[PDB]
Amino acid sequence: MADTLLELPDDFSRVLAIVAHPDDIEFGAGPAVAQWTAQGREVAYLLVTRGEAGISDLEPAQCGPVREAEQRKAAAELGVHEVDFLDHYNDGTIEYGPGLRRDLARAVRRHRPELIVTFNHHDTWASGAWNTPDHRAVGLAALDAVADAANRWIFPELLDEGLEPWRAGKVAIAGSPHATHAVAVDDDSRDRAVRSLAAHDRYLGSLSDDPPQERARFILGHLLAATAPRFGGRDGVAFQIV
Amino acid sequence: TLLELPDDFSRVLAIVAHPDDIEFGAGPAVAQWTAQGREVAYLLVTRGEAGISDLEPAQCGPVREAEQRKAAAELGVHEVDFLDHYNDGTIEYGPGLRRDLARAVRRHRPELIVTFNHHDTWASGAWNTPDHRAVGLAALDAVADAANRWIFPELLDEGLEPWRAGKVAIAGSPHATHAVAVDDDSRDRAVRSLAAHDRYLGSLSDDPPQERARFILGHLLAATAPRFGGRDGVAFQIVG
Amino acid sequence: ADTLLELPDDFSRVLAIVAHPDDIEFGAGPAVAQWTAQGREVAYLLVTRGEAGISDLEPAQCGPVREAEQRKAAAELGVHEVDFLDHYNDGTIEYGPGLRRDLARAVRRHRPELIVTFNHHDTWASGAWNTPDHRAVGLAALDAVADAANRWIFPELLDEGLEPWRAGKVAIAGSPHATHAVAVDDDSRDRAVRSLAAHDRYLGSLSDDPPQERARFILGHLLAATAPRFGGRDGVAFQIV
Ligand SMILES: [K+]
Ligand SMILES: [K+]
Ligand SMILES: [K+]
Repeated sequence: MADTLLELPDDFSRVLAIVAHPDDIEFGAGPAVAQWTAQGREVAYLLVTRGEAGISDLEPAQCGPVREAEQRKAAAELGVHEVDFLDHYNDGTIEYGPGLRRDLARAVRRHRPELIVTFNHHDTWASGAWNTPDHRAVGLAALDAVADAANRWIFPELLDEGLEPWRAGKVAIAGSPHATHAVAVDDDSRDRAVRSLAAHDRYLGSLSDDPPQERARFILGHLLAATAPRFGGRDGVAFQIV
Repeated sequence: TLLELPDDFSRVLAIVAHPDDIEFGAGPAVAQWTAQGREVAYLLVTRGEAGISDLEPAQCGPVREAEQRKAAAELGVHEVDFLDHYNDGTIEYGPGLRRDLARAVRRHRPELIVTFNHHDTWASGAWNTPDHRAVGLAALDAVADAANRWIFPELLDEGLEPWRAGKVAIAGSPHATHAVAVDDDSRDRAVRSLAAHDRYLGSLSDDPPQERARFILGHLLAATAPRFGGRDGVAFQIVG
Repeated sequence: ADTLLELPDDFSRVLAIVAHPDDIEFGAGPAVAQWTAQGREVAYLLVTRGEAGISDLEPAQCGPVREAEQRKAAAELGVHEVDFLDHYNDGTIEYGPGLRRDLARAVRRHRPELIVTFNHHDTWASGAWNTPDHRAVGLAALDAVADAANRWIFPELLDEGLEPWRAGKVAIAGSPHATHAVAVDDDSRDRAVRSLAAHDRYLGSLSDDPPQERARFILGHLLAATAPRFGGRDGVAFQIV
């Protein structure tokens, strides 16, 4: 991790966040998303799964629909209107490969993002705990999909689908232990992100008996505060840029 | 500077790709743990049946299974299980391997999992094998899988309740963080354990296997000493 | 950054294993020209024909063009043996036992003392995100050193008449973590420029500068990146394993 984080250059108006599961975006980047949509930038979400194995007391057939509805409400709190879920992937056993790359390249060509946001694909989390193979798989495939989306002859079936090549400008990896850049966040954007994250009610409920609002405030409080020392005292969300 | 591993575990499961991985990377620690009354079991993905140049794998596998079981017995390890249907040299990382590992984790309920180095390079700097990369990665992944009720739901159908192992210790890691001090009786048991891989070590040189074993482990223990307050020991990278 | 060590002169046979045409020329062309000038035997093995690499040519047109370019480029350097694998697809090369086996088969065929690969790390030397083709091929080539040396991994190779072979060393071109270099003289640089420029349609697709100019700039930049960490000598950097 860099000792001085640079400001993320702000030359983009369309953002596509690609993540494995509901909650990845809120934990990793929600306040930045809030800041971006407050400034009039368009943000869409692509989720590979519904996070249907992520609540110990809800079986997957119950949990998926619940978390989908929670993600859609969280999105609406930030003024994100386009939220799409892939089909046919299973929370916890997402496999990296050409199939996933192609499904993500499809989404990149559909949305024509200037910035793509992913979630930490490294072997370890920001904290140093071991990361999951779902995060590793989706982040890797997303990074790889950038060049795939831009190349006419890779996944030629996409052309038949009516989707012409598109080259995204950069990828920003949220929650990386090798963050290089940061996004400064104001108090209103923070408040909004707290509401967004708090909307994952049953999910947070599975991990704490505290009010959803309170856990969310604490969580995003930590995220932002622990950027400041590397960013000249400013609360912000750190990203690794590629 | 390596920290002494904490002593808050009574059951250990070691998960490795092949026979000899444990005896080369972790044997002296295992000996010390079982001497203290801790229960250790081994799970091996393959029988290392491609690892002896003058025995064909059909003959080799059974020879090395027997060598591994004897090595284990020298350290007081009685539970030794081998998976079926993986091939020495071409183990593939994926959910299938993760599931087999999570099964064993749920069966054994280990508080400590021991793995063998999954990094790109050996402790020495040399290029590591895809078997080791695959099994170590899958075992690290399997901790969360074993703990989650909904991942591999077929495990519940088998009567295997979710279980959360507390820590993973990676042996032979070039990024070690902890170590286990080893007394002389434990060093002796570990030498006998490695030497039980008689045909394996006999294929790599003409020295007697126990002499070779004494050399190899003497080196392993001494390499830890400069970073462990001069105590000889086995180094581990701790995950969790 | 450490000073780069001179690569030891202890080999006569080299096998370069890469994903695509141009990998060799971009990563290591001036070293190859230096080796062939010194009478070393160099062979190339290409997993694909880089048939998705030219944005106005569909793979069925681009495959044959790039193969001819790659043979022309090799000839500029006095590389005769250029092998292509079949049934991999440019852009979606999959890492695994099957690729390893194909590579081990080449290693046993050629008996190289030094294997040259292209950067398999997640990032290019520049920090830009590497491709899964490069990650896959480099990784499988590094793994194939042991596979080629082991009688029982891929037992079918024995039946094909390929006895085990242990290569000495792998040198990775274009690595962000280089350790050694090969000094390159003016003659070799000039030959490498001609070799890279032979990728005429490919380079013509990437920028609209004359390919000859473009080749000179790219390879000048390669040689100059190494010089300050190599006693001021122009060279090609490698990570040795
Ligand atoms: K997640
Ligand atoms: K092994
Ligand atoms: K390439």
